Amino acid sequence: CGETCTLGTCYTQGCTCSWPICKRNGLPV
Repeated sequence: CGETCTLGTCYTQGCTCSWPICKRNGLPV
């Protein structure tokens, strides 16, 4: 995802807020 949910949210849909980072299906893409 690259993005981070330091706040607890993600800007990229489909990506889960795995604080601090956003992961996608278990992948920091």
